[PDB]
Amino acid sequence: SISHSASATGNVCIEEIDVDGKFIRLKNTSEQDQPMGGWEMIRKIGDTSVSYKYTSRYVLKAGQTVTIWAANAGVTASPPTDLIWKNQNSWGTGEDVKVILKNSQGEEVAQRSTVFKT
Repeated sequence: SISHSASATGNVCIEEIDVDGKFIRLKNTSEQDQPMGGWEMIRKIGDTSVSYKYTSRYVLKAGQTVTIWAANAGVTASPPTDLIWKNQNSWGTGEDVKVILKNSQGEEVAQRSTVFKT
């Protein structure tokens, strides 16, 4: 029914796509701090893809998580754990979603999908 898929080649993975459509959470599962300056997160739903760009000095430290919140989720920025997706509002529920993570060289280093199926 509700099905999950995901993979990563590096230190950072996409941990969760909020079923409620209010956040995407990532985690550094490694023992290495991960510089993410210039990194890009892409959310695709249907024909539409929306980009988030990590700020230049952003670092996801070893074992830590980062939650990227919809601008209307009612959450205040709290770096480094909680960041806000500028001008991007919560995106609903129940439509297939795929998130891809790219490094500064544009290489896909992680991905996660949620698929709903009958």
